[PDB]
Amino acid sequence: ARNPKCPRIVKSCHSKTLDKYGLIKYPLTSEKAMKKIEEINTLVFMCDKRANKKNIKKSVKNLFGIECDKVNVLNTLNGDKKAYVRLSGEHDALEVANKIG
RNA sequence: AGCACAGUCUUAACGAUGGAUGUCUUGGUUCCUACAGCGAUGAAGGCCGCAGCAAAAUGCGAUACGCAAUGAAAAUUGCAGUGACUGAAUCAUCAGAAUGCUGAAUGUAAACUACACCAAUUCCCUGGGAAUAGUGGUACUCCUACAGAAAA
Ligand SMILES: [Mg+2]
Ligand SMILES: [Mg+2]
Ligand SMILES: [Mg+2]
Ligand SMILES: [Mg+2]
Ligand SMILES: [Mg+2]
Ligand SMILES: [Mg+2]
Ligand SMILES: [Mg+2]
Ligand SMILES: [Mg+2]
Ligand SMILES: [Mg+2]
Repeated sequence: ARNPKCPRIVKSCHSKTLDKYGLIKYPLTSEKAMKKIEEINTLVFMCDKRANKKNIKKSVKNLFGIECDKVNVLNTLNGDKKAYVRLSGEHDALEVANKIG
């Protein structure tokens, strides 16, 4: 195995990878997204292209205290991802929507 | 209220169409003078992004029409905003910090954001306390050391 006298390259700056901010941008408030809130218990978010399904689940949980059981994804033509997030039964989508806007 | 035949051709006066002429020039062209390469510490070129409202060109790189520092030094604007009674609003300089995916492109591939193996990795206080599937390495040829094994 390698036993260098010293590493070739050493970084010392703050991390450059995407964290929870920059991985979720903002909720989408179109007239199709407002309908999902009441009769489907679903919220819609716009996300960075490089996000996974698991990434979005974790980031939404850490940002808004949201428990979810299903995420669906689609890449749009403006360079963004759209996420349809089903909220678990204990959560009511209306109160979560009111808590943030 | 009345009087000129119509067409065709000629000449004056006033207009239409068109963009010559004259004047202008932050642009070309030639000559003279000085200096001179960049790259595995990742170049030239290509793609993708960045502004409160933002298409092109110009400028920048997840700190993204700009940060820090140094010299000047009150304004900058379409609206909204931001600034002193001078590290602040703006201009210049530019040495610190930062610098996406690629490309000789170098783990294996490529009208794929496809697939491997090895080491888990990165922070904060001063041995604790946290976070994260995230980070780095692995082409070919060659030189100097070294390591053991093999033949003789
Ligand atoms: Mg699909
Ligand atoms: Mg006649
Ligand atoms: Mg040379
Ligand atoms: Mg590029
Ligand atoms: Mg000072
Ligand atoms: Mg100053
Ligand atoms: Mg490769
Ligand atoms: Mg194929
Ligand atoms: Mg060869």
